[PDB]
Amino acid sequence: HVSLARGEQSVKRIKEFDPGKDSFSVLLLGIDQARSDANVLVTFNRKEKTAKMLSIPRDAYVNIPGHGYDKFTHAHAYGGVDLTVKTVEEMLDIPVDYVVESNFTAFEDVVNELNGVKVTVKSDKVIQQIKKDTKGKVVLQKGTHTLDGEEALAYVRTRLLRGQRQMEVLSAIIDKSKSLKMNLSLKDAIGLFPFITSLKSVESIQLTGYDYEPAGVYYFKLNQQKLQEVKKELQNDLGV
Ligand SMILES: CC(C)=CCC/C(C)=C/CC/C(C)=C/CC/C(C)=C\CC/C(C)=C\CC/C(C)=C\CC/C(C)=C\CC/C(C)=C\COP(=O)(O)OP(=O)(O)O
Repeated sequence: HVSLARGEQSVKRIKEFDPGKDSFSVLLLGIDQARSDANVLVTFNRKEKTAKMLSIPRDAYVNIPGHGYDKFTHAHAYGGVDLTVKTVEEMLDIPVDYVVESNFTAFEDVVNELNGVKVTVKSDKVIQQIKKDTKGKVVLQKGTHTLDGEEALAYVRTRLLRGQRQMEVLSAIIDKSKSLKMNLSLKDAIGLFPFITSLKSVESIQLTGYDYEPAGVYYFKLNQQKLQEVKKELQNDLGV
C-alpha cells in the first residue's frame, strides 16, 4: 500500500471522487528503476457494470513529463509508478485512480495460488516461439487448458500482440478468482472485488499507429484520430 505523490485523488478529476459510487480506472504495471513491460489500463463503468481494457504499447512515442518524448516504457524507469501515472494521465487526458505494480514472481505465484488460469491456445507459431523462449521448459498445447504460473508467464512474455496476451490472461485471472504494490488498501481492494467479478461485459480497445524510427531507436507513433477516439470513449466511460 503505497500512496502516490499527487494527493488523495487524481489531479485530472474536476469534482470530488467517490470510490464506491463512481466509475474508476486501474493501471496495471508489470515489471521484470526498471522499465514497465506490461502496461494495461482498465476503466470500469459502475452504472453499466462494464470494463474496457487498453494495453499501452511499451514503445508508444509519448511525452514523459520532465524527460521529453520517449518510449512509454521508460517512464517507470525514470520516475517509477508516479511518473508512469503522470504519463498516462497526460497521454489519455483521464484520471488514473488506482495503480497496481507486480513483478514476475508475484504474477506466477498468483496464478499458482488460483490453481492455474484457463487459456485457449490457438497458434502453432506461438507454441513454437514459447518452446524456443524457454528452451523447451514450457510446451503449450492447442485448445482450452489450465496453465500454471510458469506457463502463463511464458505466454505473456513471448514477442496477436503481447499486450493482447497480457489482457487475455489478466481477464482469465479474474474469471478464475470468481471460481505486488498498489495505492489502495487491501480492504478497499477487497471491497471492489464483488463489483469487478460481476461485470456484464469486458471489452478491449486498441491504440493504432506506425513504426517510427528516426535514428536507430524504435518508437510506435500513435495514430492521432484513433487516440482522440479512445480518449473520448474512456472519458465518457469514467463520466468525466
Ligand atoms: C481483467 C480486469 C477487468 C481487471 C483485472 C485488473 C484489475 C482491475 C485489478 C483490480 C485491483 C485488484 C483487486 C487486484 C488484485 C490482484 C489481482 C487479482 C491481479 C493482479 C494483476 C497481476 C497479478 C498482474 C498484472 C500485470 C499483468 C496482467 C501481467 C504481469 C506480467 C509481468 C509480471 C511481467 C511481464 C513482462 C513482460 C510481458 C515481458 C518482459 O520480458 P523480457 O524483458 O524478458 O523480454 P523483452 O524485454 O525482450 O520483451
